[PDB]
Amino acid sequence: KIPGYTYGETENRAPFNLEDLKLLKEAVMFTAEDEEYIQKAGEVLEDQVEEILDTWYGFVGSHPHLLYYFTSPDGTPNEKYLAAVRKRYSRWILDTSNRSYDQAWLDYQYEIGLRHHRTKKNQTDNVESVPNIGYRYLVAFIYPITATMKPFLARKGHTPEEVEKMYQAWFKATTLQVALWSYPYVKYGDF
Amino acid sequence: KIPGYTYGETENRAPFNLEDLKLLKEAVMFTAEDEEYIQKAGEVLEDQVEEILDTWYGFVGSHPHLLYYFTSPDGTPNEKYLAAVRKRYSRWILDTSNRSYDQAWLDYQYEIGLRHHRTKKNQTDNVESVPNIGYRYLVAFIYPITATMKPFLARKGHTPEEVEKMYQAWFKATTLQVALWSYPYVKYGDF
Ligand code: HEM
Ligand code: HEM
Ligand SMILES: [C-]#N
Ligand SMILES: [C-]#N
Repeated sequence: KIPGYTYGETENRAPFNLEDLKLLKEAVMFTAEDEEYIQKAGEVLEDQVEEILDTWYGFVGSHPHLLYYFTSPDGTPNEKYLAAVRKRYSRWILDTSNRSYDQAWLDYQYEIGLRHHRTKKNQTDNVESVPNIGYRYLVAFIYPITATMKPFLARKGHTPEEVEKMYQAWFKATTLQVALWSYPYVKYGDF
Repeated sequence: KIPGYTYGETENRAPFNLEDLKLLKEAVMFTAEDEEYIQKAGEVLEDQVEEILDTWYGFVGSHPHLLYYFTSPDGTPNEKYLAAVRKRYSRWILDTSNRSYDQAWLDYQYEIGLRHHRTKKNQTDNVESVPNIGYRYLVAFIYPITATMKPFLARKGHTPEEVEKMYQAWFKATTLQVALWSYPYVKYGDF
């Protein structure tokens, strides 16, 4: 249903395993409590995805140096690229909320990292665009991901403490993912 | 003074400049509005630093794979190392809140990244310890840094809205810094 989306059918095994993941979850203070609240976050976000996507890509589109990563050689946004990625980002919202964080999840996290990185960027959609997303901005984007989700998490009449727990779970899960996605960017042996 | 603390006295110019910083601030949604609240955060945190340090190093100390980065080759924690770093971390709380984010600030950011990385780790305190802090944990630590600061930000009686603004400012500034500290870890040209 979703072009380019290959969760559970990636070509590579991730260079990290469930033991690595356990230790990283501990570093981001992610526990069974957050598994519960990330699932609840999904329930709240699921029917708000179109507005989330508009808010997220609105932010990206608001800064030329960010929109840059979706541009054709002529400096204009590649609309085919944007539209195809948007469908996979929509799915990532659900995957973050609903998937077991097992080896298949890890294998896809590695894949997503490879796709932001020069290793695989522009291959999934067969587009001509910029070769690499500078790592500085991947880390940076942990923040706007959280700031984007925050208002939507409060829109279904949950208690502010329930919202805070969903927001913190999202923050933890996003940090965890970007940590994993960093692998292809990091000098070998330094990850 | 503070042994090893060389803010404004670094040997190298950072590989990033104020134009890089402007673009990265935009990526973390940091504006003039956050400058106000990061300064306020400093006013709130300053006389609570001992408790903050105890909480932070309490978290690190409670996980063998994190405390690991302060250990001597025989696996035992190096208490001299811990104590010396603690003094510099205490200063970093104030610098984040009080310094102009100019080229001197950027130069020290580069230096802090080099000190977590194998490039300079263990040199400042002339200790023998683990050669490198795996980058996965630098990213991960954005979360617990923010989680550690949050309760302290509310202890001076500011409104929930002001506390939230201080917290969000701290989150942005932490993410911004970790993005810069990634430089020595990232494959050359991919940052
Ligand atoms: C917290 C940080 C980020 C998150 C959570 C995120 C999320 C995602 C997701 C879910 C996908 C689709 C993955 C798939 O193929 O299944 C994707 C791809 C993509 N993202 Fe991001 N992203 C982040 C950082 C960034 C940044 C900084 C940029 C720069 C504008 C960016 C631009 C893109 C582009 C251009 C693609 C397509 C890559 C390709 O050619 O395959 N992303 N992102
Ligand atoms: C958001 C992430 C982090 C922040 C804000 C932070 C903060 C700091 C600060 C302010 C310093 C002193 C810098 C100076 O010399 O002036 C430092 C050094 C140090 N930190 Fe971190 N840190 C982070 C990640 C980590 C992680 C994941 C570890 C692993 C336990 C760690 C362990 C250490 C060690 C061992 C040093 C001494 C390095 C050296 O030999 O010079 N830090 N950190
Ligand atoms: C990424 N969007
Ligand atoms: C780092 N402490």
